[PDB]
Amino acid sequence: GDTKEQRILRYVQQNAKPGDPQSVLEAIDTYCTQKEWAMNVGDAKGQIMDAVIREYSPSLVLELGAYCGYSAVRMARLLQPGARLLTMEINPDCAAITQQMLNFAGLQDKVTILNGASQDLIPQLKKKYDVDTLDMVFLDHWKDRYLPDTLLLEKCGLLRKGTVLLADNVIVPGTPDFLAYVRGSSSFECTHYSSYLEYMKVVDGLEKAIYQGPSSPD
Ligand SMILES: Nc1ncnc2c1ncn2[C@@H]1O[C@H](CSCC[C@H](N)C(=O)O)[C@@H](O)[C@H]1O
Ligand SMILES: [K+]
Repeated sequence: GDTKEQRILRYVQQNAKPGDPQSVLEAIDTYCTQKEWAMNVGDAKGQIMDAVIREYSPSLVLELGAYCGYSAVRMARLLQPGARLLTMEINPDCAAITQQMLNFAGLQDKVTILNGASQDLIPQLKKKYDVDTLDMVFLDHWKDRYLPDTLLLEKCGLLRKGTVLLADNVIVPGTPDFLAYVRGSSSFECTHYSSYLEYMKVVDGLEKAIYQGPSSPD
């Protein structure tokens, strides 16, 4: 049958208002709530995401995992003129839906969808995409890659003192190794935010981990 993804875009195109990102977000959440797709209702985590963007005003954000574009719309709508969101998405069909979602929102010029695996694309950011360092990273892709890709971002020199990592679903289904690393490391200052998931009626969470610069070479 029809994929969740194509149905979410259909619902937006039929119910939301073009060039009104808030209406796009609300339509996605309304539809996903009706379908009882707990991991696709974004308003609770969105409150936390919005507060991060508003506080830190990042000029260059990297997102890992786009899906249908909800979080890309959520973040891009709060970015300044001339700021940039890069979003990495391994599934071309999801990249395609995300692109269409952004076009409907009117936010396509602020976002570049990078089609590929994070582990393959991250080492290309410096030279192929002319990145210095990222201001913010939103981790929302394959859970077992949160820690490896954080280490990869570090090694490739893409983090600076002050870079804000924000990781979703750190409790459900969980990213315990990622949490133990950033919480235990002097290179990250961490804050935890509770975020409810409907139907499962569980308190998931997001972790904010602000990079402090590398550990001493000695
Ligand atoms: N290694 C990887 N690199 C890039 N994208 C990946 C990946 N592993 C999984 N993904 C993608 O990560 C996504 C997770 S769902 C992302 C949800 C989205 N951030 C939102 O808030 O709506 C899926 O679309 C999946 O295809
Ligand atoms: K720490």
